[PDB]
Amino acid sequence: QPAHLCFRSFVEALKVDNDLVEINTPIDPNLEAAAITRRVCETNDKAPLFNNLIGMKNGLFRILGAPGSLRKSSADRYGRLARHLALPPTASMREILDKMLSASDMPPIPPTIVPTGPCKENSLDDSEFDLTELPVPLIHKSDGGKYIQTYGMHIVQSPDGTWTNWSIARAMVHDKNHLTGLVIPPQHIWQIHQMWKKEGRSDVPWALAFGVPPAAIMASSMPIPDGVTEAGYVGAMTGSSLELVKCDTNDLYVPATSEIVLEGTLSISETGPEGPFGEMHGYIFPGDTHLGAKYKVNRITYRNNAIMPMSSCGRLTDETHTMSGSLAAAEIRKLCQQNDLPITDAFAPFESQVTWVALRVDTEKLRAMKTTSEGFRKRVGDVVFNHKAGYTIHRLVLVGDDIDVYEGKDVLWAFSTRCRPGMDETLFEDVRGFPLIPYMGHGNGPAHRGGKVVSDALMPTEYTTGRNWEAADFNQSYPEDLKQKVLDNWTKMGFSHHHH
Amino acid sequence: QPAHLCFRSFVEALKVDNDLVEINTPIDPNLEAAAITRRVCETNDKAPLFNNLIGMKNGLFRILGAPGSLRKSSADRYGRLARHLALPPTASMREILDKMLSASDMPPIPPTIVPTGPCKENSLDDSEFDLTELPVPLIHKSDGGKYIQTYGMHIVQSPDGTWTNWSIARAMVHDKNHLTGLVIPPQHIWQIHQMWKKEGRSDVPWALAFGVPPAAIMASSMPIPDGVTEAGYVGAMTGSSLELVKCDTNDLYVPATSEIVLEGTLSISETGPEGPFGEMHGYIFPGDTHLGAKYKVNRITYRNNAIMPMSSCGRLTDETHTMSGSLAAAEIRKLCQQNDLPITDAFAPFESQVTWVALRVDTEKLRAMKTTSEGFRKRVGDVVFNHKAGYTIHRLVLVGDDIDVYEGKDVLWAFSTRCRPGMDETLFEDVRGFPLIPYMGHGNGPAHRGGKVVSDALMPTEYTTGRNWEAADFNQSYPEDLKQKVLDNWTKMGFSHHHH
Ligand SMILES: Cc1cc2c3c(c1C)C(C)(C)C[C@@H](O)N3c1c(nc(O)[nH]c1=O)N2C[C@H](O)[C@H](O)[C@H](O)COP(=O)(O)O
Ligand SMILES: Cc1cc2c3c(c1C)C(C)(C)C[C@@H](O)N3c1c(nc(O)[nH]c1=O)N2C[C@H](O)[C@H](O)[C@H](O)COP(=O)(O)O
Ligand SMILES: O=C(O)c1cc2ccccc2[nH]1
Ligand SMILES: O=C(O)c1cc2ccccc2[nH]1
Ligand SMILES: O=C(O)c1cc2ccccc2[nH]1
Ligand SMILES: O=C(O)c1cc2ccccc2[nH]1
Ligand SMILES: [K+]
Ligand SMILES: [K+]
Ligand SMILES: [K+]
Ligand SMILES: [K+]
Ligand SMILES: [Mn+2]
Ligand SMILES: [Mn+2]
Repeated sequence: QPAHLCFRSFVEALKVDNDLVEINTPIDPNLEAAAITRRVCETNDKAPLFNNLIGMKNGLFRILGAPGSLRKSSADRYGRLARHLALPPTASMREILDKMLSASDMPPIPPTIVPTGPCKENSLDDSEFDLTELPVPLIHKSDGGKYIQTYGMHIVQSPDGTWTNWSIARAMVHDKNHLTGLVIPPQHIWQIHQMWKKEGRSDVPWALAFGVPPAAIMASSMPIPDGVTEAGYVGAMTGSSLELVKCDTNDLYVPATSEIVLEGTLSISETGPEGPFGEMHGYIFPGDTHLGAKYKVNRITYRNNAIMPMSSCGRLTDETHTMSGSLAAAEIRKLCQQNDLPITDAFAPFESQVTWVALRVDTEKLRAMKTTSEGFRKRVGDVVFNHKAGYTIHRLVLVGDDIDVYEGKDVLWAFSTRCRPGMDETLFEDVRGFPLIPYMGHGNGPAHRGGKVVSDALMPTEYTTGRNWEAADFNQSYPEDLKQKVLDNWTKMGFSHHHH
Repeated sequence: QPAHLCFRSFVEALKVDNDLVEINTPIDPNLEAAAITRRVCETNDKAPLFNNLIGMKNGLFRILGAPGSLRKSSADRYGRLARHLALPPTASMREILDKMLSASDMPPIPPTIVPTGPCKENSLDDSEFDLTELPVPLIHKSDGGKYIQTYGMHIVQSPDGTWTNWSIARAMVHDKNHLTGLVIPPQHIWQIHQMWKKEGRSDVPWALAFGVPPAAIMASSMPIPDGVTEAGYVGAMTGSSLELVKCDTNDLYVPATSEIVLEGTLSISETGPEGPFGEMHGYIFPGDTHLGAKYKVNRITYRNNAIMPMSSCGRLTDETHTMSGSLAAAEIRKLCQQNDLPITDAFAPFESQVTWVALRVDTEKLRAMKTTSEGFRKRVGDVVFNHKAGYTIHRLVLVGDDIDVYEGKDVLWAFSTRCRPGMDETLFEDVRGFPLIPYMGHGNGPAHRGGKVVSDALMPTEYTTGRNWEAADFNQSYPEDLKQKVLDNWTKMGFSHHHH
């Protein structure tokens, strides 16, 4: 089964790429697995596969850390992401994002129901498992629980059956048969939860599948539109209908090759302690005391020799940055284009802790609009910051065609030299804010509102007659024939490989 | 003569450090020398010494490019700067800046007049030189002239004789015996020029010395206070009185070992075309048509086999960033401390194109002030943006004690996650602005006023009870004994030198 369609095959692919370290000696899920993984993420090292996890019993479980993190080399920097999607390991960010957007104007390919799959190789009922007895990791030393759920997909369906959402949202063990987790607006798990709470008749049927098809975990991390069933979007993107099996205790469907499946309910009435957690922006606030949603687990099914993927998230660079940030940027690019805004590219610079998105403007089209910075800033901000795809993003940086938004150095150069603080910016105080950013939830103002800005790093003539500068760099301030001579004589003169 | 006190010795020191490439084949001053130098600066390669410059006659001149640029290795990244100052090549930025500030509370050591020096080995009078006939570089293809002056020091003295200023300001060849250059407020060359213009009796006696003592070119690049003679500050910093010789045609004094000396006058009445020039922020605006100050050259003296240093400035990283940015930051640190502000460190992040300064706060002292963000931001901005040392800086970022301001990644992390746009900032529109920044001089607003901001990246409890987070990183989210175990077993498990 191909790597992008089967997590077990994906692990093999990383091994074959020389992008995996198999640790076969005992490793403690209390901090040690996550510490190794954190070190991997901070240094762009190989993904760790913990085959011998202290507390693993009867097949539950091994851990794969850093499933979507960066490789050291520039040439295959995003190779782990490419392996989620059947792309060459040398794929660029543009190509990865374009793959993730490709299904947006294709007919969905709905999933195929099959009678069984590897996820049914083992089962534990309501009398046979205890979630406190599994080797669930403590990921950061001040975390408020053991975060079993950092890289599985929650499966919930609208009461009317018409929309089945797949998404990543964190969750930790509360007791032997419950989790608590984040379920917050405007996220689709929250939107669907609210539909069940308004109906008021029952708890939400739920499943959480770990080690799902890599192409599915990518879509689970992306803000595809309201009402769109991720399974059919992944089908269209991949050209293949995903094979799903029914849950044993409810009528939801899970990927046939899921490593581990939890089946149960997301309560419409109960809460319990959740967090704190070392989060995507790089912080934990020890002792924060929040209430979260509460999930009841009724059944576990799993593959022989099941593998749990884990994101040891925090400071750069991990799945929260590579997947949640980039995929939000991708959706923002499309949103802007669908609102007739002349945006070619979008990326959330890692340097911004994926709190900014840089928007590359087609300045030929901008000139034909005969508009101004103030007007255009407002239009862009209104589109993005009033939409769910803009939720996590607090600063939009508008740049002209010379800037490669996938290159953070160039975004920072343009921002720092082309956007006059105050005058070239528009603040947005009456939009939803992202409380996880420290300056929001732990800051001076409302946790849930405002704190957003459009920063215009377009220069004035980019609105009118065209770019009126050349860069003072090697590329732009010397003619072609001189540049090539300098390069050709570089090592001869006594100065100092692409793959590496 | 030691490297920090003699430019010729400094060149030898770079050779001995394996930090020099001697090019002995012909190189064109029309773009080629500068293109090589630009490539060096963009890649942190060895400094180029052009020993065979097309158009060099009768000893004028060789070129040293990239005299104050970065080395590739982390361990001796700032080694070329350290060689300006008798510091070990492994010196940190903090140590370099502390050396440059050390003379601020020492008695000056005035210079020593000697009867002759190497700068008198050759001379050309008013009938023997033509500045258009020298191998003056064209540094960027759209420059409005050949910029002879990118790394020499202008010498001007107050009418009353009490203050002799040394500073870098650019200048280009206007004709056989004149230069034009930037002379702009609030710079000390401008302040002194204004004193002569108010007296109204004569043009300003002037000299321009190239290849001066490295410790002197450092001070020439730093905004030491009004009225302070750089020569005596350099004397105090180095512990040695600098040896100066009198000019032949005026009563100014130049360093005895200067490579090349121009003697003449800076007009109090005349101007001529100046620029455009590929500038520190990374841009040139071809055809800009500005008038600049006009200098008349009456005499040239020079060393046998004279070497002209050259800065091929523009995009990262060159002397404008390493010296002008960092040295402004240093002065800002001191200014803040002298205004009883609890600042420990200051640095202009290269990522900001040295338009930001990050200010590290002693948050114990901040807490004892019992103040608020709004108040403290205003106080810091008022001190810095109303002073000459703040001229070139448009954004101040306040950070707490956990941030190393010499590490741009960490400044960017703190800015992006701890400063809420708008609410945690104060804009300053009624302060002098730096017109060279594109968003100022080529932007939407007044070229010379405003566009400044204090961005407070202190978190709320940093004002009150203390930091209330831990970072979600390897360093902070795992105990010491676990971290050391992970490091000790890193290569054993199968994961991947300080000098490299
Ligand atoms: C890739 C990735 C994404 C997310 C998360 C993580 C990873 C690895 C955690 C490590 C578990 C950390 C956690 O903070 N986390 C997370 C989360 N969204 C939430 O509502 N709640 C969460 O706790 N997203 C983001 C969401 O996955 C996306 O916003 C997605 O768009 C949602 O899907 P949908 O609502 O659009 O269907
Ligand atoms: C290191 C360095 C500094 C400067 C410059 C360069 C280098 C290499 C050029 C490559 C020549 C580019 C040019 O834009 N340039 C420059 C300049 N200051 C100006 O007024 N005008 C200039 O044209 N400074 C900055 C000044 O040297 C400092 O601001 C110093 O503080 C001034 O001395 P003072 O007025 O404080 O005595
Ligand atoms: O736990 C975290 O890092 C985190 C929570 C969250 C909520 C929404 C979007 C992205 C998210 N990331
Ligand atoms: O409701 C609030 O006051 C609040 C929510 C929240 C979520 C994450 C971090 C900090 C937060 N503060
Ligand atoms: O030419 C340039 O890069 C430049 C001009 C200038 C004026 C003042 C301060 C720094 C400066 N740099
Ligand atoms: O006076 C002005 O309009 C102006 C001055 C200046 C200096 C450098 C760059 C652009 C500029 N514009
Ligand atoms: K999703
Ligand atoms: K702008
Ligand atoms: K100076
Ligand atoms: K703040
Ligand atoms: Mn969805
Ligand atoms: Mn001065």
